[PDB]
Amino acid sequence: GLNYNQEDFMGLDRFFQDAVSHNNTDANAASSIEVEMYECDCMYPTFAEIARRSGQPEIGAMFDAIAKEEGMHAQLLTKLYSELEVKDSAETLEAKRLVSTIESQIDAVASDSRGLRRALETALEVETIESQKTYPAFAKLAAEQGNMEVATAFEAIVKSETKHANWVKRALENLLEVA
Ligand SMILES: [Fe+3]
Ligand SMILES: [Fe+3]
Repeated sequence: GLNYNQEDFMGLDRFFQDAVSHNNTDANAASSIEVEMYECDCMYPTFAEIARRSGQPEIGAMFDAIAKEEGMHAQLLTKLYSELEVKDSAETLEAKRLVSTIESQIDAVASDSRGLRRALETALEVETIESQKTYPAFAKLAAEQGNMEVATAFEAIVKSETKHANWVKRALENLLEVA
C-alpha cells in the first residue's frame, strides 16, 4: 500500500472543528456557541475568499450565506443562556491560527483547484458531523434533562445544518462538472 494516510492539501481539513460533549446542556450550548461563531467569523469567510479568488463568486456567496446562518445558530443558544461566558478552547485558537496562515497564502491556495475542492469537502465534513451526530446528541440530552426549549433549539439547528450539507453537496457537484 501507500504506507500512510496523506493529510489533505494545505491542511484544509483541520478547519473542521467539532463541539465538545458534556453531561450538562449549558456546557454543550457553550461549546456549540464557540464553534458556530468560529464558523461564522472565521471558517466560512475564509472559504468564501478561497472561492472568490478561485473565480467562483457564486460559491463564495453561498459560503457567506452559510456563515450568517452559523451566527444565527449561536445567537439562538445565547438567547437561551444569556449569561454564558464563552471562550475559545486550545483547539479553536489553533484553528484560528491555521486560518491566518491560509489567508497569508490565499493566492496559492486558490490558484490550485484543490483549494476550493478541499474547502467544500471540509464544509461537507462538518455539516455532516454536526447534522448527523453532534447536534442530535445535544438535542437528545437536553430533552432527557427536561430542557424543552433548548432541545427544540438544537432540533432547529440540526435542520439548518442538514440544509447546509445539501447546499454544499450541490455546490461540489457543480464545481466539479466542466461544460
Ligand atoms: Fe455549524
Ligand atoms: Fe452549517
